[PDB]
Amino acid sequence: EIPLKYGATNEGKRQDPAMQKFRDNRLGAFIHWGLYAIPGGEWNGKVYGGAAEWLKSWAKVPADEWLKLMDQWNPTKFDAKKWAKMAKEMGTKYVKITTKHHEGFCLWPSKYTKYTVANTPYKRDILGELVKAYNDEGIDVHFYFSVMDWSNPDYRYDIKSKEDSIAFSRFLEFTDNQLKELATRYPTVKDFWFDGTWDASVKKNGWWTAHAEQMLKELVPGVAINSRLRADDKGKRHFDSNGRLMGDYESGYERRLPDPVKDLKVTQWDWEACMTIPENQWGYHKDWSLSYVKTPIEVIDRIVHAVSMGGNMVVNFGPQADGDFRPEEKAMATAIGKWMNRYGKAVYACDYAGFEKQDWGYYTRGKNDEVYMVVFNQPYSERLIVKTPKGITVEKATLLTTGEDITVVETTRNEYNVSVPKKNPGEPYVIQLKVRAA
Ligand SMILES: COc1ccc([C@H]2[C@H](O)[C@H](O)[C@H](C)N2C)cc1
Repeated sequence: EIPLKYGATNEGKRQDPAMQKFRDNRLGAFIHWGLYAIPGGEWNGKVYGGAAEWLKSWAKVPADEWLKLMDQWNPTKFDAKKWAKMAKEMGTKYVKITTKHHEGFCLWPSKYTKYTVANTPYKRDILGELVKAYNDEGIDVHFYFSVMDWSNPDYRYDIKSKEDSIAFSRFLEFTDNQLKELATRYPTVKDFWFDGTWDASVKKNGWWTAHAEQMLKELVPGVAINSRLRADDKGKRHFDSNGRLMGDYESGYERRLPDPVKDLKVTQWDWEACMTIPENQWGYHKDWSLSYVKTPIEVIDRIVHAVSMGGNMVVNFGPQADGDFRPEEKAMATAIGKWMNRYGKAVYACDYAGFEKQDWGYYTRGKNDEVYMVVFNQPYSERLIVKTPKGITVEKATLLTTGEDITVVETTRNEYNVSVPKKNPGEPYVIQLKVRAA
């Protein structure tokens, strides 16, 4: 036991209604929208293959020159009602929005910097319009926020001097001011998801990370705060020096997921994964031929995978400079939405089922002990193997869409074959099991 002032304080999962809502939501969208949408991965005739939102770094653009992109910020097709409708039709229950990425441009009219939507031709408070539009559709809003800020020259990557320590304190005060502004201007915010907290400077200032968490919780009753924010007294991130989770949920799975057989430890805490559609583009990149682009089924598979292991999934979108979405993202959202409309009872408010993993897909568990079999890989044998835990029996199987009864045959002591449906559903599909415990 290492004594710590800025280590974990939550033991186990929060169970207040606000955390239950965060969890039950299950499926979210991410919006990465910032000045990077304008060049879209390309600078002075060179298309950089790295993540578009990091182009300032790939092309070594000075801050002042990068931020001049504000003079081109005029997303005339932006319509916050349409964005919220796209999200609603996709079946997302929440949206995480980049309020400020590393570049330092604010999507709200901050009074603490001039690098904001207010000082662009478009002028309008994008963040505020989205908050209202999403909330009107019954969709929760979470705020992404980059502590690392390339526009503020008081930022430091490490503290090598008295002068660095003083500048960095001032940077942290600046940061607090913007955070307070976000929390008070948009009081329906449900979560703050921090990024840009990996540098030695932040790791040396764990206390500030604890403070930011407490400060926002005081301002916003029930707000969630991601693990990525947090560093303890020693500079240990996400989990403290005693191995305890800091913040309200674990937030490292990014472009990867826990192993359904080997990583069952994740079921012990809330957690949230985020993913990109291409391999590694968050902001709008104009050229998606450069890497593998996931299909809707691949995305759905990840969504179900996360829920099957007690986690949320958040699918990223990188809106165009003009304020519309690219055709690939419209198609994706529509395809996810159609699936979720049919099969979402197995996703929303579901969780880990406690069954041994089978090859046909995933199990999820509903609030009233429903066990859903979500089938992604159809056996030529036409039999879906179900091995139940000790004391559990399967009493019925039903095809979710139609209510048709599905034959269940006991094959051994703890195992059944659940038949595939008489007609191949032609897409990943759900069989709902009624189970009984001794
Ligand atoms: C490996 O270092 C990284 C990778 C991704 C990021 C950023 C991406 O730009 C995106 O916002 C992702 C969610 N974030 C962690 C930051 C540092």
